[PDB]
Amino acid sequence: RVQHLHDIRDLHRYYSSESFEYSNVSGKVENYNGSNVVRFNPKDQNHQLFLLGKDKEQYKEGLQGQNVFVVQELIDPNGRLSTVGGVTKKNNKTSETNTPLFVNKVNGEDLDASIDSFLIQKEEISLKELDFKIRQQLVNNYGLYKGTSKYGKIIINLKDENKVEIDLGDKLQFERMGDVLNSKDIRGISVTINQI
Amino acid sequence: RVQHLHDIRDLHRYYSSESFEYSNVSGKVENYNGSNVVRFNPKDQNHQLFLLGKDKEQYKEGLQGQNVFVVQELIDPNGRLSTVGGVTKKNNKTSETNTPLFVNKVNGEDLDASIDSFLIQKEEISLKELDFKIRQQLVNNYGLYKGTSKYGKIIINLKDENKVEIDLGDKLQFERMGDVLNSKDIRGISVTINQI
Repeated sequence: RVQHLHDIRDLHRYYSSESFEYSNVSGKVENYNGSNVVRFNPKDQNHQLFLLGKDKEQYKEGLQGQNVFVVQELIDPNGRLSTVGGVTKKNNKTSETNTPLFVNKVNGEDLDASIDSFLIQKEEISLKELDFKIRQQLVNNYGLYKGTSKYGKIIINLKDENKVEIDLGDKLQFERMGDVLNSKDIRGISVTINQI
Repeated sequence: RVQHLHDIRDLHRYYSSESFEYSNVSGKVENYNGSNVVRFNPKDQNHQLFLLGKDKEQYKEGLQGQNVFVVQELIDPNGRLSTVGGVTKKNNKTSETNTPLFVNKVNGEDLDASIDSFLIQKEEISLKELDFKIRQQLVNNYGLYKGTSKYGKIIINLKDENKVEIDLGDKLQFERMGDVLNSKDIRGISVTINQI
């Protein structure tokens, strides 16, 4: 599994790929080359979930019915779908939350700036899901990872106390995907895409 | 009075100049070169208020004790301070409203993006006052109108229905100063300075 997706077409592929959600998942912590994993099967496919970030310590005893946001890294030689983090807690509570999204496309001297909205539907959300769904919104609605759009940052205002900065030029660091944010605490998101 | 400040040091002068607020001001609408004005004196200085935007219709019957945000356009030979718009409602209730302020500073390939807040203290606020205090905040803490910082935009999300876009490259258009915003409906502000 590759951390660093260089090439604009690889980024587009990854952040365009379909993602999934699954509720009430359980699994003991097996290992896999030091990397903690958890094997489960929602229906018709074995998954193995890598716990690398804050989630590694957090779920040292395994998963007892949590929510899991799944993005496909690869299919290993046994047919297991490898995904990393995305583990929110054991009963995210359907909460309609529209948080302001600003997208600013800087092309040389031209600044194209628009207002928008980001839809969260749960009490808390993994940084993996924010990162993925935001970028998927940007790729789909704003031409991210097409043409000269690739570099830039996603800044998130968390309760006016912390800035969560995400670099657009590469895939989100794997060890950050364990992070979990309170949905109601997200005051807003401002994206800026620095066109080459 | 001059609409267009082209040089960076004029823009710095204007948006660094001290502003003033006055409550309970009344005054009949007079005439001055085809412009509708209202003359008043809070204490020691005659003022000459210009109603050029939406506020020209709104206050056709003069001011009956409204609030007025004052920025000094100039002192004419008679000692009268000329100011433009900035008129909000009477009994503008005091009310804290911190609204997310994002500032992103693009310098070629570098993006310097930070989270901030913007302080409003009323149910209503003129665009003149948003524009002014936002820019004064950018002047004071983000080096606006000093280095190469001049161009770029302010983006205000208004109830998710309208984007109010302001160009940092010039002084705000005089006709927009009469505009009024509902403080609680401002979802956030995203500034992007394009260091060029």
